[PDB]
Amino acid sequence: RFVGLTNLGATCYLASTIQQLYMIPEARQAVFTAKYSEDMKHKTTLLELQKMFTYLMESECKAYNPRPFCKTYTMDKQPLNTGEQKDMTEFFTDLITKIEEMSPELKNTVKSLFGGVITNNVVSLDCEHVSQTAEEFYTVRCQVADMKNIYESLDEVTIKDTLEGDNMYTCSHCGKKVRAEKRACFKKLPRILSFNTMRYTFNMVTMMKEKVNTHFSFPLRLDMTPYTEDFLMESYEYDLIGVTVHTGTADGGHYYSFIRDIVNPHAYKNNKWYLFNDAEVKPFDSAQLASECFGGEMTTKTFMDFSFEKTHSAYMLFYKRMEPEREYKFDVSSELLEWI
Ligand SMILES: [Zn+2]
Repeated sequence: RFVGLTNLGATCYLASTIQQLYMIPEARQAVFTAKYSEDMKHKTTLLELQKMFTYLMESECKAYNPRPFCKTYTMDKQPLNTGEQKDMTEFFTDLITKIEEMSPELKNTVKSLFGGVITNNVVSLDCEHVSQTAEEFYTVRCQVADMKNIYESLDEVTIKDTLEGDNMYTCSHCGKKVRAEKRACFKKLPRILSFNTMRYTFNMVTMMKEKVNTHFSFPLRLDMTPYTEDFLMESYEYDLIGVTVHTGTADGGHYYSFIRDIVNPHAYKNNKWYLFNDAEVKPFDSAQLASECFGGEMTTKTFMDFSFEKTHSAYMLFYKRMEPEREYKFDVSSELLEWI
């Protein structure tokens, strides 16, 4: 049905990343049909990702052992350590950027599928000059602390701040100190929008990072129009297709994934979801997304109620752009079909 990925030690973050990539048809097919070139920058990683995807699609087993892929993977220091819990957002961004660097073809596919452009504007209120700079992204960081839902988070990402009094902007054109309005807006949005729902605050008394477990909701249907460049200064509506959940603390936490099957049509109409948790994959009742992903308090019996905040909650949200109008053909190379 669906194949898991064996945890090699502390590789929760890898399994969540590869499975969500695998379940995005456009990404699965671009990996299978990738064009190799003799002097390409991540050649072995490509082959091992092709094999992983091939194994996930065609293996009769229950789990792939991603050890060959890890042993070819380099992030900052040369090897990828099997027993260190990497940040999932960082790994997702690292992999996607590797794929982008493989070839011009893949860079174009990746920038369209996962990439977007933020514009940072500053509008002077005391001269005619404007400044605007572009910022590319693959994920959008969304503050969860003191926010009730992802719209309030995006209101904060997109907040118009005015530089005044002591914080006066210096216009580079006329060299004057000026009041100005500074604002971030989305100029281009990817087909697959990824949000890192960030629950960590720096307690600068402990000098440590602490997880926020308050309630934070997000909808199945999201309208990005009010955050777009046109609105502030192709469809903008999205459907939720996956949630990477983090449970525990920053230190000793773990990741697992609720993912929608958008590959299988006569099952996509039935809104079938699955829980991908290392080597174990099983169907998920998506009516339970709020319970499993929104955080906030729950109660249990101790006889009296005992109340605590859930330590499991959304870590990354995956949204797919709505398209007005398939059964997918994946072209695994003949040689890989031989291997599997
Ligand atoms: Zn000026």
